[PDB]
Amino acid sequence: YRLDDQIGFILRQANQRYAALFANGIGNGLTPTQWAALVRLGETGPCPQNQLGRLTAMDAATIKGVVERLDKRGLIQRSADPDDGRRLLVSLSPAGRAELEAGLAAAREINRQALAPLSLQEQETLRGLLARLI
Amino acid sequence: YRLDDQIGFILRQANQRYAALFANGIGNGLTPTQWAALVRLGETGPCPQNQLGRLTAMDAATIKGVVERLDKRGLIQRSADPDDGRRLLVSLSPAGRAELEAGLAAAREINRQALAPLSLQEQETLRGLLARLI
Repeated sequence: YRLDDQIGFILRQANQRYAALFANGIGNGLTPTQWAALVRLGETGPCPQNQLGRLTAMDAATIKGVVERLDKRGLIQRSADPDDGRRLLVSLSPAGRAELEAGLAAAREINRQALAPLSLQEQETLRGLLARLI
Repeated sequence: YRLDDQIGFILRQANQRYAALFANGIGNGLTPTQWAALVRLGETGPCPQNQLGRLTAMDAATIKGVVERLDKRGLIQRSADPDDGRRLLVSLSPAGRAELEAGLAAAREINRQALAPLSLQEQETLRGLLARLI
């Protein structure tokens, strides 16, 4: 039992390295999860907050605060669920849409650097193996 | 640009799953990093707190944090660095050494469950591929 063979320690370190490349590379001052929620709201259009959470592996409490921090920046809009007036839908602002487009190149670059230690073949193997551990 | 393809999203989810298996499986109420620090002090013996951090990918404030919580549970002992009396060394308690032993089985089991979706050869491939993304 050595620590450096434990897959949890390894996962954390890969996670920490990614966090470092992302903070260095993204250019818009957003966190990884802030970006994930922004990206996802661009895919979905108007979406319940907790559902947005469940599509980005985020808690109600976690997504709550990501969306609020995204709000403080003017990047989201809220509006009544048309099928349930007790309910809110979260959507990308025009500025939040422009932020997404302005961030694509850098997010692509952060992702390419994360995988850089690996050949394009190896990247595919890793993504497949790691997808099964999600 | 689909989110589910981004290695950052994938890493976070693999990490959250590991966290869930670990909380379910450890049996002694320690976090992954608390456990990592504990395991590492078993390997190193008396060791400076900041060096302990640099051996477990934890910065000064982070390593400070888990050592204090480890101390609250009676699992560590502090003593003066014999080559530098300004300095402290951190070491396992008898109780902390017992905790490590009592925890080995479950940490092994958490680790095997984490990797369970993969064949024993696929694990080796993944461990190798991931090592290089650390």
